Amino acid sequence: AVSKVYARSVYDSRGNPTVEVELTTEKGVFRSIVPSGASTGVHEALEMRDGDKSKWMGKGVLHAVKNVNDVIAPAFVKANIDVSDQKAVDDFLISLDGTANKSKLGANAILGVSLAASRAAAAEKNVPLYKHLADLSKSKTSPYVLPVPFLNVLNGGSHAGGALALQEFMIAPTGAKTFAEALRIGSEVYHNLKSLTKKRYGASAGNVGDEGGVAPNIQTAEEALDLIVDAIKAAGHDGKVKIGLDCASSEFFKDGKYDLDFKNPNSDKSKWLTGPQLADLYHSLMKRYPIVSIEDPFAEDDWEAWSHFFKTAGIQIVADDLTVTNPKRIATAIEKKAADALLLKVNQIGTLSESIKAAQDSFAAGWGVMVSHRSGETEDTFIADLVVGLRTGQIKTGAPARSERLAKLNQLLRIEEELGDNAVFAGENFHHGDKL
Amino acid sequence: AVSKVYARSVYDSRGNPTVEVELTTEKGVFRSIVPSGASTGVHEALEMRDGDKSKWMGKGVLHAVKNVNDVIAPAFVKANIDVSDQKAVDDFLISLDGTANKSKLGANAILGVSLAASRAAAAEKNVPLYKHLADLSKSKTSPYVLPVPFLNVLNGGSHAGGALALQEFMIAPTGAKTFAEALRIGSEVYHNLKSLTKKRYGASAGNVGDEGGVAPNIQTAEEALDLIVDAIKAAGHDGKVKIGLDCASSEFFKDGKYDLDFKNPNSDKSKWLTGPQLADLYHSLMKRYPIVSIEDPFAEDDWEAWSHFFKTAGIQIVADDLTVTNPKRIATAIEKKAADALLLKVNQIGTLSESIKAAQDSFAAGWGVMVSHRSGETEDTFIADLVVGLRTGQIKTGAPARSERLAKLNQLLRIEEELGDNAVFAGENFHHGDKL
Ligand SMILES: [F-]
Ligand SMILES: [F-]
Ligand SMILES: [Mg+2]
Ligand SMILES: [Mg+2]
Repeated sequence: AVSKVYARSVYDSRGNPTVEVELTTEKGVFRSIVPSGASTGVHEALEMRDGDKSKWMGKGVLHAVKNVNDVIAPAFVKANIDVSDQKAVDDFLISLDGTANKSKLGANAILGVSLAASRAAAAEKNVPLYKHLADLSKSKTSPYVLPVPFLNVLNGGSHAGGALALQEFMIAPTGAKTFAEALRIGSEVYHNLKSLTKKRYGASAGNVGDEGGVAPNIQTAEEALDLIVDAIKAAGHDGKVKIGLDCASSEFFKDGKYDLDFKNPNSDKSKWLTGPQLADLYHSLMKRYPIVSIEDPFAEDDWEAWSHFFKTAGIQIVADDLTVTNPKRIATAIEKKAADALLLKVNQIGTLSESIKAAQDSFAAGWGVMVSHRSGETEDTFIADLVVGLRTGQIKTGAPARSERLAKLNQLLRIEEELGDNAVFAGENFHHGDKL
Repeated sequence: AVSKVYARSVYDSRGNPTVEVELTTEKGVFRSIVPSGASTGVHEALEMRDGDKSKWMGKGVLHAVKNVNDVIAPAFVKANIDVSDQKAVDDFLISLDGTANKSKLGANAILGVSLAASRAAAAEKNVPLYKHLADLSKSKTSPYVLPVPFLNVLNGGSHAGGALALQEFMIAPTGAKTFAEALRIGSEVYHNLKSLTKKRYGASAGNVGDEGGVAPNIQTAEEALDLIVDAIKAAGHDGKVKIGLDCASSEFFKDGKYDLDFKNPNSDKSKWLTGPQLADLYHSLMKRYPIVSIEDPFAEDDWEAWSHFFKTAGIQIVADDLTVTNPKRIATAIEKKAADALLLKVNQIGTLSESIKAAQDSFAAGWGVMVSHRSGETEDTFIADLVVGLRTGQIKTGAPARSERLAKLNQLLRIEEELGDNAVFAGENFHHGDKL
């Protein structure tokens, strides 16, 4: 029995405030802190800021805290809802809000009672969260699939100050044979990288980005892709490590052309490329590099470039800004075949239930699902248990640097070690981990 | 009753492995992850690496894990030691090691059973850790003193790739009237800073350092001090925020002269300054800036420059590398009056007990005590409770960025909120917080 829903403000990996919700049942205090991304696409549920320029650069969340303390809080103690009933929690919460983009109470306000309540059911069925999440989503359990961590080693978009356009160059130790091994390879590739970067580029090029990546002032893709290769060789893990891209293309989408130097700035549109020309750029890149995943190649609504691109892909296409963890918009991408992967962001939709629902819909259509963090993360380790919970096999939780990142990976070590023989690493089957 | 001491390897804020110890009593599993610094002075207890170039760049800690699992582990279940008995735990642990710099079992191996056992006593006396720590150290309790967080906003030493020599430029919101307020000011000064830096210096100068600080390629001190001022004005908190320095002078200590460009490199010794000349440098700096704390002005053994400097100080002098959290060496600094502040690093000495002892000895001599983190931190939030526990009033836990930092600050918000009227912020009495 839920006795007291409370919320307080706390800090996120980037120093901005966010919402922490403490749920108290007869079994203890369950907590959950809320992520915050900042690159984001249009169709994402709404995170409500204070807008008060005089406090926390007006990014405060004083209100959203209030939505929880004086509004949601009381309704709930009293609604005497059964926390095992994720759907019933979410549902009360959606209705409370009565809006479609959680703009009434603000998604930051809700996500939080959601997650928190999932931990309180866990404590109650007396099982680890991963198992809870396993139940909620009706996912196999024999083995659990520890995922290939897609580690963002060099950052170049909203994520870091530098001239680099594509936003994320991720390494994937899919060749590894256990989670602890993959994590060991990546750290290695990672460390090698810090060095080739501080060498070719300058002591300063070794400074990180928002997701703990290196932020060399590279310009073109090739230059950074070549940089990852070199450290992949340096490290001695050649063939065991694959690359992944996050073009975050919504961002240099203009006048119907994509600007690779959305910062030149006397950028020659004589250069701005059309959908089909970027289509060739990427093929060029794809044949020359151990590239297996490409996230948001085209902008959040350029459906034509996706479907076209997608048909001759031969690799995993991930929808971030195109589908914003919305069944609504997923439906469109399936129908239109804009892709085959769903980057899942809990805070993009606001409730546990709608997200689990985002994943089912994706799985029934043959898509894979990479569970993600945000540029602005907290010490909360929930994605760790949800990635295992959903049995997808791919998680984007950043570089092996900056602890709002490691807290997730360190959590994954603990699950693996815990499960024993009852867990298998997706490995080369990252893509179809669910039903593996 | 202690039933099973286990250890596993996990990752630190910088991606290197470290030791995680799980202690299990009849009340649950207590955990603790071990910090790791990397700048460090000579006289620090020993952190034992694997030395195996082929795994984790040979920074693995496969052994140290083994010291705990097959050696310390068994002795302990059986020694049936009363975890309320910190001293008895530590003591068994020291003796097990039989060495003076914990070089036999490695300090990373021990710290860990120590901390972990302190959390298991807490769970057992049925009180929050801060209160436990309060007991262990016989410290007042009516009010508790939340400390002024010394936030490292611009980094320039081992901590970050750039030309800057002094290692840390810290802001201190000592004017604030509560912990949550100080934390709010600093975030503000901080954010303002990210901007003046990306402006004057370049998108790249906005990338952080090891402690989440900004790493502009500044050269001189003045330039960076002026940069903090500007954001202090920008932010609108003028007079409410003080500056703190970490010269980390052991590092550019050479031929008996200090090299401000320990990277020039055709550095003119015609420039290398003697103890008394740096003495003037700092006065220059001190009269021109809201400087209240200076950590390691002189190298770890240049006792003469400390005592000399110290006499005309008029401000707080902090011993990091000079005293390496060692009563032994503190004794020397008191006698010799090399200072009046003790940067306390639990991992520098290896046991909870010797650290608490480091603090008493410091307090009895009139010194203050700033509790510190390390360049390589974890999601563990123990320093948070020890800073409150010892009632010192000053903590160095990094910038409001990168969650291995925020996990401590976010923890401090929770204590304040928790204690109610039973807590007071050291404020302007940072220095003598203990007996306030
Ligand atoms: F993303
Ligand atoms: F330090
Ligand atoms: Mg993305
Ligand atoms: Mg220091």
